[PDB]
Amino acid sequence: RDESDVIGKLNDMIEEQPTDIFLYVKLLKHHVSLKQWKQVYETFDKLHDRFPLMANIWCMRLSLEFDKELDAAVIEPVLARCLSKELGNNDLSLWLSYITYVRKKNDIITGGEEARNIVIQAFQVVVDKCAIFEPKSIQFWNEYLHFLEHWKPVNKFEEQQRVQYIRKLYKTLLCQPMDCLESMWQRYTQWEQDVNQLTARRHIGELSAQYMNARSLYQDWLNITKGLKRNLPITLNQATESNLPKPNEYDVQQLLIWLEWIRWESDNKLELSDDLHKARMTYVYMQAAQHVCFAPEIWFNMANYQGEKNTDSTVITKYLKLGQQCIPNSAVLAFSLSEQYELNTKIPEIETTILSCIDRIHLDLAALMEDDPTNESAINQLKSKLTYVYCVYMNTMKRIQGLAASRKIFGKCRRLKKLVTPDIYLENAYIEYHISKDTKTACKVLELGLKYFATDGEYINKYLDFLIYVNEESQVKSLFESSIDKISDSHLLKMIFQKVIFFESKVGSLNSVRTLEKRFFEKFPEVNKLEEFTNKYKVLDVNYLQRLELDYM
Amino acid sequence: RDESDVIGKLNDMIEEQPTDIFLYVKLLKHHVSLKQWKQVYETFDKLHDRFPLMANIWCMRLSLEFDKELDAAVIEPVLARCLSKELGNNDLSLWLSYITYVRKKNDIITGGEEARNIVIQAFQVVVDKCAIFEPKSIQFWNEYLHFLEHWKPVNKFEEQQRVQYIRKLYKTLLCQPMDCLESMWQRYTQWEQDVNQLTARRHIGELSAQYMNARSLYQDWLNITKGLKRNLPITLNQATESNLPKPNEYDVQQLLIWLEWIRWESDNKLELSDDLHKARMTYVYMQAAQHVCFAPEIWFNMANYQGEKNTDSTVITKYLKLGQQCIPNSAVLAFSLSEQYELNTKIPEIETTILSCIDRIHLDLAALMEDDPTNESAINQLKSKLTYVYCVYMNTMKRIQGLAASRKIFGKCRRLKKLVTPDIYLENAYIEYHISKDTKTACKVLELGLKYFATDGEYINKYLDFLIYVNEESQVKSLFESSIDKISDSHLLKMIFQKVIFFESKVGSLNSVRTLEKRFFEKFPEVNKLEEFTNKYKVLDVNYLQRLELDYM
Repeated sequence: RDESDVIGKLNDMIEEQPTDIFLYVKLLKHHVSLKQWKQVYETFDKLHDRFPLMANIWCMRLSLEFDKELDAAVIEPVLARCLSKELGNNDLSLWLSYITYVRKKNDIITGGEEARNIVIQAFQVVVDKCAIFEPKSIQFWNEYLHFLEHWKPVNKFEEQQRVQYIRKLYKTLLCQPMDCLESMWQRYTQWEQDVNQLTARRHIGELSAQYMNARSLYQDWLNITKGLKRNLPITLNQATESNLPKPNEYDVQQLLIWLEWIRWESDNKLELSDDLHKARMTYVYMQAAQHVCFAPEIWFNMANYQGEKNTDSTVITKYLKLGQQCIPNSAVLAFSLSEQYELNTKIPEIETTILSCIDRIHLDLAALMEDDPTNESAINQLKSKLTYVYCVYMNTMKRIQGLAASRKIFGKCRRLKKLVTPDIYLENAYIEYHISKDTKTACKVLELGLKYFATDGEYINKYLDFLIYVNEESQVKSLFESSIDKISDSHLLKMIFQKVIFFESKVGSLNSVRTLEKRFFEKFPEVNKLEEFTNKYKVLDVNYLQRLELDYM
Repeated sequence: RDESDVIGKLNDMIEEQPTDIFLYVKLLKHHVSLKQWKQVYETFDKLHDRFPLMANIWCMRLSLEFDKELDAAVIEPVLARCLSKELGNNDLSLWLSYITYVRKKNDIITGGEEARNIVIQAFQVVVDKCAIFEPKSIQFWNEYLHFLEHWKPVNKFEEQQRVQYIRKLYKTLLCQPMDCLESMWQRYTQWEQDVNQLTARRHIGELSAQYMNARSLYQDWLNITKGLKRNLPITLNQATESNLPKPNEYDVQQLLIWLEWIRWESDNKLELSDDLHKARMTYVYMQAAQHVCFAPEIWFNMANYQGEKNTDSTVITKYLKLGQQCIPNSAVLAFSLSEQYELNTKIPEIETTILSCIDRIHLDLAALMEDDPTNESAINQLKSKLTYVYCVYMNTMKRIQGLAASRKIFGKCRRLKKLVTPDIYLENAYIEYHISKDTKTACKVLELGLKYFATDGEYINKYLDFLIYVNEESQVKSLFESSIDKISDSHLLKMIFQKVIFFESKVGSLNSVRTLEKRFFEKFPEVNKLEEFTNKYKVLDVNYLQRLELDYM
């Protein structure tokens, strides 16, 4: 409960959903309008720490600085961070901002020789790292050709150097699948018959084939990439609630396109070297991790792809962790991280990363129960998710630290009462039963779960399976007899009667079997007697009476 | 190896397939042509003992006698047997033969008073037991009306008695669904306005409604009964290989019609009394048991229907046993009989009836393996059937007589080598494991089965399930590692890799899990990594990662 201090309410919301980028954007517009730059930079740093590879966000910080000469004391540290070697962003909009700053900082008119070379070095690094990969790159290539073309060769060396860069620019670009291809080739052909009428024919002719290939490959990309959307805002003011993903959200259709683009590249149709193919794949993965950033599959496929190639036992962990920063409630990434930590003997990290996911889910569940308390289905899914992760967590700690640890974990779930689901009880009975094949402790856990779930046909079903599985004959019939009028909707109830009857027939009585059948034909008239008799005599789950004798059934 | 004595070869074939009626027919035509009547009667008695309720066969014996005056010393004992109270046939062709003999034996011209009454008593017993039930009965009714109509009333009593029988005949027949309805009603209306013009109107009018009902009910019967076939031969010479079923054979389409006719009658649409409804149902059941005599379902439904109604703990056993005489290799009837014997404390009968089925299957299997040795699929089904019945037999004797008995039974299957199937081994390991939850004895049974089935993906699959189920961690991986190149066609192999990986992940190693995965991605490229990761983390058979997090999968 704050008063009427916007900054306080904003940070509270951010704290609740630290992955909701629009919330930071709002807090940033607010600090910017009040000119409180220390907080603006503090707010951005919070974003960068969590979303290091979201190039669009870095574009927002740089653009904010450009709009107000160019102070290098502020801009270079930022460029150094976002273009660093370990957390290196590789996005055309960010590179275009990079080039823009290099150009403004190295005046070609007033700096001559060294200047042109620095700028040209800039363009070439954008070329080698990104432009030969991104097919929607015409703005970049155009800007670089025009720069080289606009160069006034002073002396004879510069003159020879210019024609070289220009021919290097063309040969590089015209070989990859791109959107400027048809047009860049008209300018290349006119240009070769301009620099030398003798050599045109064989220069134009030495590319020719690779250019047709590039053009057809670009067509396939166009087909695959059909409705691909890339509209993340690159400026603070252009950010809206709509062009930024809400926590955990991603358009599955968009995800499928990224995965297909990546699948089309995994093939190395351009026949690049090992290192260039890897760089091309990496560029596309990073493009996807940026646009469907909340899709666990993209981070999972990326981390494994990176770690595949070469050694460095840290690589897979690195990308899974970036992914978890984006989706902290992701069980896929928590379990993946868990495997890597265990693989690298970072045992403490195993429990810590699992608890992290568990705590984030607990926050989602409490928020969902208070915010839309009537949404019974979403509340039930979340309870299930929470329970599931406690299950894997319990099984994992039993295996890694022993019975006493799994017991404490089960205790915490027992105290959450009906916040959790039946599964944690069933999974705990199995852990208890397998210590020495004793039934006492386990049966008590399941009896205790009955206090909360006796009305749950699904719990009763699996509880019966555990009893059969542990072979506690008398209990099987007891639980059933006692659950018959408690179980929700037939389907499971029909299926359970069959489970019990079959078991009791394997363990005689016949009188038991017979009455259990009487009530069965009472609760479910219209059930074919012979068909049910045939089910009762299954061996290893195969209804042989039907298969070998009552074929028409 | 006989010489050239037909009687010897014939009896050998009969002995091999005692349910093949045409074989007896051939042996009967042969004894009849050589006039060896002692053997003819011996041959028929063999048939009657096995097929007591096959009315058509009794018709064959009677017809054979009629064709040659009428010797009562021979005919009445036969009529007494087939129309007896316990094994009573109720079929129009047999009743028509009965009436024919009563008529020939009680001359109405030369015997007057008592004669007519005896004959009329005959017709009425056919009427009460069969004709008010069988809708294809016009020949019968016609013969009885014509008899009464042809009666020359001598005095005034006979005159009044005649009009009474005739009106009783009409009121009985015109109320049931039959094929003579439309026509019998034209003769009834003309007849009432013939015996009394004053009373016609109200007699004709008191039936009227019931007659329309009967006519519409007959139409439904016609619809249900569409292609129903009833062509069993009623005479020796009319019998062919085609109008008599071959061992175990029945047209499933015919069976479905009988069951539907019976289902249409189970309703009591005619609103008959308890006793009359039961007699109507019984008549139709017996008609079915005669025409699809090798359908286990007809005997099974009949025995239970009969035993339902009233007490007499012997009724269900009675009909199941007739059914087993028709289909001795039927496991459905052997198991059904087994339950009744146990229910009635006839414990010895349990094992005897099961061994009976087992021995008959052994005879079928040996005959199938020698007679068409290339039919691998039919040989494999029969081996499976044999094994299945040994399985139920073993489980039943363990339960009824103990571990030593089930052990002897398993020993007999172990000595049949590859005549049996993997199932008997798996079912025996479970019996062994559940004595005291020890693994030693059971594991040895399965290792021994590996000597015959290591190449059987289905055995390996279930063997792995038993190991997981018994939690023998090291063996699970051993068996798998050792079965990978032995298992037939993927499908099961893919499924098994997943089974093992999941188990090993529940029981750590990660290194084990990891390599087991390496080989898995080697043997099955194109398997989605994330999807497989998601399977590895299932809890209680539910892929929660997919369900709660990777929904689009």
